[PDB]
Amino acid sequence: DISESLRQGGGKLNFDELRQDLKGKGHTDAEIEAIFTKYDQDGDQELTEHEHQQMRDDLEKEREDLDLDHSSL
Repeated sequence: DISESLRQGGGKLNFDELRQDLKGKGHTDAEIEAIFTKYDQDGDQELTEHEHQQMRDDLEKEREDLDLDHSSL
């Protein structure tokens, strides 16, 4: 979605499919694997249609207040 390849370029975001968008980016996949864990919208990356149905990236919008305590984890 940030760049436009094809389905990944505008549609759904996946780890392995994210590569489609940024194919050639990264040295090792583990580096990308590391970043998605905290910084992906759902912290998943390999997501199909959930993100797509929103049409708008809800990650960018920090509408909800991230509290200190979030109950468990």
